[PDB]
Amino acid sequence: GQLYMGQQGPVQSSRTTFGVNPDRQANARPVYLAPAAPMENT
Amino acid sequence: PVQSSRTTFGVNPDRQANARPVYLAPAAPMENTYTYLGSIQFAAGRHIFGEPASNVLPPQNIVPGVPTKHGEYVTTNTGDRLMASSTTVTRDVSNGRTKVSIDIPYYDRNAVETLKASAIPGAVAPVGSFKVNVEVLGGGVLTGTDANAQFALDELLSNMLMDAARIAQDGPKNTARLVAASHGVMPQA
Amino acid sequence: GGGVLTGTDANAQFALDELLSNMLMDAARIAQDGPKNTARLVAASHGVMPQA
Amino acid sequence: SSRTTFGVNPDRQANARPVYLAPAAPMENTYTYLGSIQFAAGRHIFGEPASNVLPPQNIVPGVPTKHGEYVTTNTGDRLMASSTTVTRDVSNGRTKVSIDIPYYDRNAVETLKASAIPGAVAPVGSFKVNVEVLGGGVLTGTDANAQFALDELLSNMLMDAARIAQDGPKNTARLVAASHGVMPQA
Amino acid sequence: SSRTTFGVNPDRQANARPVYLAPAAPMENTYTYLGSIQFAAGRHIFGEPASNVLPPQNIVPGVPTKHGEYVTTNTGDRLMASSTTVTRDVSNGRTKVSIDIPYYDRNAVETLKASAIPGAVAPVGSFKVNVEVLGGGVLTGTDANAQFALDELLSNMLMDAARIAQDGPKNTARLVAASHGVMPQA
Amino acid sequence: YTYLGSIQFAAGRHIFGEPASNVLPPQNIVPGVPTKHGEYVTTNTGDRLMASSTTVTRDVSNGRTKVSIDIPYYDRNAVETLKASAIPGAVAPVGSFKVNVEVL
Amino acid sequence: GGGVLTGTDANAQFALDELLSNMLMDAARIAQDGPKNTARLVAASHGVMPQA
Amino acid sequence: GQLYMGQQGPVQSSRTTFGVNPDRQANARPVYLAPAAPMENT
Repeated sequence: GQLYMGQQGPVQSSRTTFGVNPDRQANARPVYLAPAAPMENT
Repeated sequence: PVQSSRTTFGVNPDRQANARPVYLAPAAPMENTYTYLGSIQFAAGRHIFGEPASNVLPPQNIVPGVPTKHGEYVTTNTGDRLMASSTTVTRDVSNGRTKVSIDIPYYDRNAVETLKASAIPGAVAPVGSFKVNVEVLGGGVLTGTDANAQFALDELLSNMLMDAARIAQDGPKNTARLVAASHGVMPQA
Repeated sequence: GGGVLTGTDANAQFALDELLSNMLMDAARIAQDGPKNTARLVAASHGVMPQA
Repeated sequence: SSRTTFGVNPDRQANARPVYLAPAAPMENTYTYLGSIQFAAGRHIFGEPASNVLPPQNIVPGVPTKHGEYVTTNTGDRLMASSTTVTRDVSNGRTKVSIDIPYYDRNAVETLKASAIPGAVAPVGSFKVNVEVLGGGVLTGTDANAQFALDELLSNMLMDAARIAQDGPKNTARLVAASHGVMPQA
Repeated sequence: SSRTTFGVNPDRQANARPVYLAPAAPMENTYTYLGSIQFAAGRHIFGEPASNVLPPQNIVPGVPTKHGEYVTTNTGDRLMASSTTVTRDVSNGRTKVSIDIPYYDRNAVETLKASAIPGAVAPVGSFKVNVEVLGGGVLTGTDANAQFALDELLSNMLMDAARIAQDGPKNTARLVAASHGVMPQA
Repeated sequence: YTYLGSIQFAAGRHIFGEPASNVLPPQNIVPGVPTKHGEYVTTNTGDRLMASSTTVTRDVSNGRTKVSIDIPYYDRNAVETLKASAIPGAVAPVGSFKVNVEVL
Repeated sequence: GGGVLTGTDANAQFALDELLSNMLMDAARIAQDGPKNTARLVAASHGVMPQA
Repeated sequence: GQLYMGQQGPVQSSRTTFGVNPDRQANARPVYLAPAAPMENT
């Protein structure tokens, strides 16, 4: 890619996937279910 | 052939065409969500979020006075060792159905904080996003309905919107209600 | 609200809950935002944002 | 066709029985001990987990799976986030749990700390522990209640096997870098 | 040749460490439970061991071995003596303990008893449980004391793995004749 | 099963097995797991009988719930000839009786 | 109730009659078994037996 | 099949259909038909 100045000398900029953990947690979470639905506004 | 039927008085109605142009906001306010993000200091779990440019999102592709069936407001998110990333509010108005969607990205807090603590100059791209959709099916207005009446229908759908959002977020903040949802359980009560 | 990250603490999932609910509120406000003098929801054909 | 049998009847029951799958994996023993030694033994440095109990990664409630994983993230000073994994396989009456935890080079980590220089380090290797239960081959006569009894029988053999594996004085070498086994005299 | 290293040094310590070998194998948990159910579940009937602690069969004190076996004899009414075996393998930093106990056809056994006829019966099958510790790959810096610490770390992971394997209500199926795993809701 | 105890597990040349429990445990029903089909089963044993399972099946789907009960029976002539002759053979079931119940 | 065996006595067919009727009673009891606090028959989608 | 010990010596277990009469009686039995149907419970 593009070129910039690092302390070693002119150095090429680089884009890597190193060090990014995209692992996800399974959707296994019980959620609250309301005992009634309030439609007061409408 | 003699056939049986179930009768009520009336006639199948005459529906009005969906030819009514509607108002389009000149900017999208996101004050509630961004004040809360300031509250949690833009971090939760190993999701880290970006600071916006504005709490109110300007339009990106909406010329004024130009009819548009699809439009986007967008503001840029910046942060320490974060690659700038856009948060987006999308509005689709067509055929009597209006739909607003909000998409905000998040980054890997583990990567960001490892970079910060190690004083590494890398910038991190977003790992994912969270989205919220809202939809109003306002087609099929009856022919008799005039303009003033349609105003009333506007506010009626507005209040149904408010009720739907309240019913969605309803519940104690002590218990799980939205993210990583698997199934719903009504309390013993 | 799917796809939370692996290190998301059980406690932090509540914070994420509230974040999503605030996005909900903002979305409904953006949906109905506008003067009540002018058409905004039903029989919608297209959007027209005003010049001034 | 119905047949009278003389002698042993070896008819086995088909391995078609759903089994309970824990909603999370507790790793309390190992992580409390890791806290005990301050996450460092010799040149091995370990990361701090996000939780002592690991949530499911690819398991959904109510959906049968034959392979499932619980996972958390170890973070650390001058360390790159590395996941700790607990894998469970259930198939054909054989159920197997494996645990994998990674480690890092303490010399690199403390050399960076002491040099005050921007580097960070990735894992160097891992330690793994497997546990396996061969529960296939249940005979025809066995009903559900009896199968529960067999469940507990196997779990007790599991406990015996783990104790026999870790058995021995802590004065003396017993697991890592093992070459061969030797029994003492008297 | 001596070299200065930048970054991670992955040199591993050769797996050339003798490990303690128990003079006998305690199987107390499984045999007490077998006494609890009177050595019979469903159509599976088990034999009574000679001892709860199994003596070595092919292990001699002071002689290094990479494979060793403890064994006792199950005897029973109308049953042919059948050995119960506990096998331990130590090689290349990997140590593995396996337990094998045989069972018999209860229908044949009780049909003989009830018929008062001379027959006796041999085993029909067995149940097996394996436990495995992959302790190879110790880094260069690790000294003996640190290796003891790693010994205990692995043993704690062993305990965690056995608990995660047997985890669950005894109301419900969890090991034998397993088809797949299912997680409950809420 | 109380009635089977009444007739002493025999009628005609049908002979039945004694159950393990009057109440049948579940065989393939994990708790908290939605199941559209499930089975309770207990084992039947008897003198010179090959152990055989009696089964209660429940199917819940699309608003229709259906319970079926299946109990097996053996050839009393074979069983009693073996008993009287002191032969150690065990007999497999010759047939079964079934009762279905259904709610739409 | 088909397929009775050949040596089934005329008298024993009555005993079989009563056996089947008792299976009937057990089947209906298993069909409606459950607390009346909770849903059990109509609009049924699936079964969920409780943990405790 | 499997092997066991009989008084003759070690003997192979065997499973045979010998001595099992599965003949069935025809469904030719008139049954009682109630003169009315009581729906009292419902």
